[PDB]
Amino acid sequence: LEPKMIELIMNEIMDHGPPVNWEDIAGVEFAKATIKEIVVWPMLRPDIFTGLRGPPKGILLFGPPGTGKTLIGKCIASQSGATFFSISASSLTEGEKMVRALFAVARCQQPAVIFIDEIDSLLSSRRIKTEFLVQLDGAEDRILVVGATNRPQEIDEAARRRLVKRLYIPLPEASARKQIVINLMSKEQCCLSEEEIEQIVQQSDAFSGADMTQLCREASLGPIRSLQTAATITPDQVRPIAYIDFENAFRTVRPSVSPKDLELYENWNKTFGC
Amino acid sequence: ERLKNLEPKMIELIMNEIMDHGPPVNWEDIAGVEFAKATIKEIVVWPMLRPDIFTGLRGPPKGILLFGPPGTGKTLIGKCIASQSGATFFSISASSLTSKWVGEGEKMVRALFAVARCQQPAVIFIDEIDSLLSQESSRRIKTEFLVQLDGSEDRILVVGATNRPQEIDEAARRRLVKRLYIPLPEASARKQIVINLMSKEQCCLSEEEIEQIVQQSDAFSGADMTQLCREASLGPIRSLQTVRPIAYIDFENAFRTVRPSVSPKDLELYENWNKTFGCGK
Ligand SMILES: Nc1ncnc2c1ncn2[C@@H]1O[C@H](COP(=O)(O)OP(=O)(O)O)[C@@H](O)[C@H]1O
Ligand SMILES: Nc1ncnc2c1ncn2[C@@H]1O[C@H](COP(=O)(O)OP(=O)(O)O)[C@@H](O)[C@H]1O
Repeated sequence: LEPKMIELIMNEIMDHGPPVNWEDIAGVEFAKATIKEIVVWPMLRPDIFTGLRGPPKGILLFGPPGTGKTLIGKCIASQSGATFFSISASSLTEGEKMVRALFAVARCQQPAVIFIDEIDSLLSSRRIKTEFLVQLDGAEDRILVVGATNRPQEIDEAARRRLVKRLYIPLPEASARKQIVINLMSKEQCCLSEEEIEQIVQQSDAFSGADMTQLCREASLGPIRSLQTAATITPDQVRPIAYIDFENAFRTVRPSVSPKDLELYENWNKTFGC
Repeated sequence: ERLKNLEPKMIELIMNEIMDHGPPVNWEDIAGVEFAKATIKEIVVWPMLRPDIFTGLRGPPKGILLFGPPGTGKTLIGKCIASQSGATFFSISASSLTSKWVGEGEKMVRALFAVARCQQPAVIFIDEIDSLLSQESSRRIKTEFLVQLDGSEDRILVVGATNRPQEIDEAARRRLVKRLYIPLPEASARKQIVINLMSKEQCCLSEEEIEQIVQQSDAFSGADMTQLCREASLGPIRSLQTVRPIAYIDFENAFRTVRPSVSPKDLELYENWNKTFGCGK
């Protein structure tokens, strides 16, 4: 066990940031209900959820980017009283030692949630995948592996033997997009009407959760970015966020909003998903 | 493009693990530290937002130092600066810049700044920066960091954080002239943390029970206060035998978990350093 690798994992891979609550996650009502029931409760009380009825050792969250997979991973950790380790699969590419160290550290910090983003690149190098399967199969340890992917088609039958529950985390529905605007705007000075909120919701069809969050952030900076020179005005004097700030924000975010393959995800979800 | 001579993997490591992709942080998410918040809005955030107006020497500083004991909100502040300035946020511990291999630490520092340049405006947050700016590889990575910090189409802000501001070398100190003391939460800030965190839960605390929680958490950090609420939130399910709201007993039990990790800090050292070298409030 190299102390420099241990340091790297403790400093950069282990999460030390704010906790995440269920209410921070908009939509995905089914995923949240299922995770609470089959993952978090058994993680909190393995003395009652014995079995068989214990938590899975591995799950898969899948869907397009920015739908809340990492958020859900962090929430699993927070709500189960666990430590959270987050790493992208490519950062493992020494790789074998990194994987081993990652599980060793997690074992010392139990219960632990290990979140691996783009896990498809790990499960398809051969040597890294082998050591990872060694580690997950071995995992008595209170470790949950949460894999995330935008490419579930690259998660094969052998990988599905390890990631035994798989949940589709889709783009937010209208109700979820509304949820996000209201939640983020409640933290700001904002003067939107209910009609204007509905318009924002209608105009953000196909936006991800991350796009909705960047929309709101851009909208929040609109007032300051709209002041013309004449510096008298101090922060407390600036006007509230208004519909125009959102219309302007749409012009920033919409060009980064990707247009399509929900088919692939829905197909896979019907086949292998909860 | 400006990245064609860096190794693809070093780029992707910085892009994946060092660059933050997490939720935004708002000023209201940070309890207490009124002086630091007001100051930072004025001399950092507004200039970063309106560099058409805040030109030349009215621009933001190239670097600032946050100091105090662990868990007081330094990283939270760094991320809030980025959020509120419309900037990308990169966070790294100083030890993660170092390597056993000759020339590799310097390479990582150079890569970090090159990726930040591509993603500008950018905030680069460096934890335990005293280690980086200490007092041959240590000498060399320090020198390289200062080259990057010294080297203006650039819209990069370095935010260093330390529990040991006395150990930053004098020369390096001149690069971070703005130094803000981020202390342990005072009683009103502890209360605010409890209220904010319990507003997201099912909770039945009386006003008196809250005041009792605040009295009993003297000397707790913001992180301690957060761990306290987290442990209290899990009390109801942990009290079931083979769900009720959070109550005062869950906090009393939570105190027995958190308190063993809370120990007295050298607050005189921070206060004295803030008086002599810092912004003074
Ligand atoms: N369902 C959601 N509800 C609220 N916010 C979300 C949701 N999904 C994404 N976000 C916002 O976007 C950010 C990025 O989401 P993340 O969980 O990293 O997405 P993924 O891992 O699915 O790509 C989050 O930290 C959050 O601010
Ligand atoms: N001033 C504060 N207000 C609210 N929460 C805080 C504060 N300080 C710390 N916390 C909580 O503790 C966590 C860790 O704090 P962090 O900002 O990493 O501290 P530091 O960098 O000072 O060690 C934060 O993500 C937050 O949940």
